[PDB]
Amino acid sequence: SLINTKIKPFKNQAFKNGEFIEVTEKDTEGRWSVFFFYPADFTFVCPTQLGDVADHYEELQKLGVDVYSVSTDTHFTHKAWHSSSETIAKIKYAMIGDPTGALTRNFDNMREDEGLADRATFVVDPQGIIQAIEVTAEGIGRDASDLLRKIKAAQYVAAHPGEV
Amino acid sequence: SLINTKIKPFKNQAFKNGEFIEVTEKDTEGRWSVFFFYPADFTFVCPTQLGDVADHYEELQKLGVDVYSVSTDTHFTHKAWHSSSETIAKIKYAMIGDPTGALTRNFDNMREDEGLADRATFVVDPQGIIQAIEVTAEGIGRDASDLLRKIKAAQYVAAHPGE
Amino acid sequence: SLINTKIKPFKNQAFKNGEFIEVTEKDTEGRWSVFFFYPADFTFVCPTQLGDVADHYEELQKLGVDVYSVSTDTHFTHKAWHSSSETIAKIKYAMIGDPTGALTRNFDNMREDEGLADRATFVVDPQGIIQAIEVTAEGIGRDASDLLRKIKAAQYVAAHPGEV
Amino acid sequence: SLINTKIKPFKNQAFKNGEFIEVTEKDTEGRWSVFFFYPADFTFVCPTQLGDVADHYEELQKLGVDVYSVSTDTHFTHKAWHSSSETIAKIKYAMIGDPTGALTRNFDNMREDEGLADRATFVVDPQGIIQAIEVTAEGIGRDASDLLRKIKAAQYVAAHPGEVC
Amino acid sequence: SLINTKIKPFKNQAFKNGEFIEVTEKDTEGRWSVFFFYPADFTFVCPTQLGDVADHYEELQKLGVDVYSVSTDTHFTHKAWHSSSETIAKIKYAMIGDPTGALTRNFDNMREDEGLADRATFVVDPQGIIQAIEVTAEGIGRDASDLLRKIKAAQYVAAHPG
Ligand SMILES: [Cl-]
Ligand SMILES: [Cl-]
Ligand SMILES: [Cl-]
Ligand SMILES: [Cl-]
Ligand SMILES: [Cl-]
Ligand SMILES: [K+]
Ligand SMILES: [K+]
Ligand SMILES: [K+]
Ligand code: NA
Repeated sequence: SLINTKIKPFKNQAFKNGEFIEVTEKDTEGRWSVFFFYPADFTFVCPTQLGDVADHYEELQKLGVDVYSVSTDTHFTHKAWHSSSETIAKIKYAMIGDPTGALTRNFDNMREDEGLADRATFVVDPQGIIQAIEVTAEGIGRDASDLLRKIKAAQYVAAHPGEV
Repeated sequence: SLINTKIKPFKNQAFKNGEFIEVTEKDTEGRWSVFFFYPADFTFVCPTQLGDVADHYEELQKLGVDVYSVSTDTHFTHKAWHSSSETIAKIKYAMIGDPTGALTRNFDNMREDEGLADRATFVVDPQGIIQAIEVTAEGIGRDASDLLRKIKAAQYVAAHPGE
Repeated sequence: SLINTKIKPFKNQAFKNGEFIEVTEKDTEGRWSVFFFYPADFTFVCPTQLGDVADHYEELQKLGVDVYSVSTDTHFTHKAWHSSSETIAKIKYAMIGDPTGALTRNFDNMREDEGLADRATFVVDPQGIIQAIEVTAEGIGRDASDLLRKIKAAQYVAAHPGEV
Repeated sequence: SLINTKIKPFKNQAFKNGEFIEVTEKDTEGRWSVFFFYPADFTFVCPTQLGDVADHYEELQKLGVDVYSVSTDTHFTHKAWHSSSETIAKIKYAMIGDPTGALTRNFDNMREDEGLADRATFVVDPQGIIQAIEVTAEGIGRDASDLLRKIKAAQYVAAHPGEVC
Repeated sequence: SLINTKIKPFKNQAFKNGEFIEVTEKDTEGRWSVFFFYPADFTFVCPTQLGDVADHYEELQKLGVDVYSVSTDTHFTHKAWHSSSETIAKIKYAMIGDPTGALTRNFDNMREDEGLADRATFVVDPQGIIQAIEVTAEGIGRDASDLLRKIKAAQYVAAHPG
């Protein structure tokens, strides 16, 4: 896996709370980040995983954690999904579009025969180092509460080296 | 250009008139086909170009011509766009999703730095041979009635070799 | 296709209005240009296509658009054709000869088995960028009216970034 | 990642309930499997993690799930750790030795500059397909109850595909 | 040079006395052939050399010699040049069009940076063997009577070894 490696440079458009923005690796420097990949917009399972992160987003932000969801759809499509779905409408974090697949390939997370990212979550520290990875097949679900736990533990170890 | 070359094999998912189907090169064999590429769903310009073609679709179907629109979006996204845009809702031809880019690259039509297809139309005859190509940059616009003229001309020449 | 790519340097002889001239990419810099390729002089279909563009040439010039017709014949052959055909005699734009096939290959438009150019039209903006392309098989025909519409729309969006 | 790929063949010695045994991919066929990698025996953090899985092992076995822990130590070393640590002593699942690192590298899970496996857990279905992956850095810890939840969810979607809530 | 080598196969359209024909290597087999290359139709200098050859054409025909002029112009252009120029109009042999340059390149006679053949004449015997080569720069002429000299000689040595 990519554990304990540094994230690679990237530049992507995103939809975030009603506007289009550009995100690059420079935006992650000095911050905690979650990169939350999923296969496709306008599908039936993904929203509740994304929705579960949205439910925890206020707490994450208090911990100084930025959240970026990523699929190979465009930011135009994310904006439409956000208007049309009430689960997605509660997302206030950045929804990155990755239609070249470059961000997804940076995280070695592309299904090449489908052109879609796998269901993978990466926790990245202020120095750009991947501290946790979770990947699941369809239907197995990613629990945002267990994600919060890992982030708090990763922040703890960073602040107090030499104990778990 | 790809003019007078044979189209390449492909297999894609599509949204067509309320259902999801698979489209391959074998469905084009023995028919006239239009492959109408565009950059992205849920943008502002593309729909009236696609809608133009939809207006002419009954006539095209009378001439034995199938229409396939293509972008690197998914068929899921095409279905959503079709339910949200009054213009896209008119479309009764297949909307192919090409998220791997393979179909777009077959037609040498990928903007690689963007992962989107360029605005290109290809007219393909029942033997798979590309008989007309049109490509435009943003803002310039494709005229569906010029497309029909070219299709009719292509069919005439097919039916009156040497003239 | 070559859409949104920059034209390549070239140097060719041309017949224009009784004179032999040299055309290079420098003549296209800062101008709109139409490169109108065709297979062969002294054939029977091509004159109509070329004559139709000639009919629009006054207006194209008014709009700051130069026209170059191109085949793999020589500029000598173009001069003769201009004397013999009254449709070709209408032509006041440059008729480029491309016997090395180099200009035709710059535009990826050679039928290599015949040594003749395919029936292709390229619109090139003042920065040398290809903004529109049309290629047709024998007998289908290019409509100069649609060409004129396309040039006007390309000029419009150059002048009004974002809009139509 | 390796998600949705088939596990590669392997053959390794292991210590399990007072015996040395051989384990290969054939032993995993037709069963749910958990491959629990950790860096090194006779260290201080690892055993609480192995112990947590040990606590949940009876429940895992009633779900038809086999557990294999893996480090690049030998099976001899596992046997000795099992005699010396009261925490490791409660392990009843197989402790696989991977001194060549081949089982670790099959799962793309080697820290090459240390020759130790990273802290990764893989859930493998009865067809050999990897259905869940978790990897953590030191100190972050792996929650065996969250593992059990994922295993039940994977069993559920296997039994009832395309079902949607 | 290509002397004493066998010509390569080719397939070209030509204009010959009011009509269009295909010429291939097969049409030279069993016959003597002259391939007369020139740079371009509808220029000033070339017609006299082609004319010079035209004058001697019935004589050649009675020696068993087929004539083929070649430029990288098309046969459409050759037809047109025929109507336009009195000189060219008196040609009765085949004017081959070589727009792909392949026939020219078979005889290694392409000026690559112009896409035009050089001024070269090749004599080919019934077995396809090149027996005489002449190449001249612009302005220096190619005199047809010297070509008849060379051909008659070439035929002598063929029927009378040594
Ligand atoms: Cl990974
Ligand atoms: Cl093309
Ligand atoms: Cl092109
Ligand atoms: Cl992995
Ligand atoms: Cl030679
Ligand atoms: K895409
Ligand atoms: K030529
Ligand atoms: K070791
Ligand atoms: Na994959």
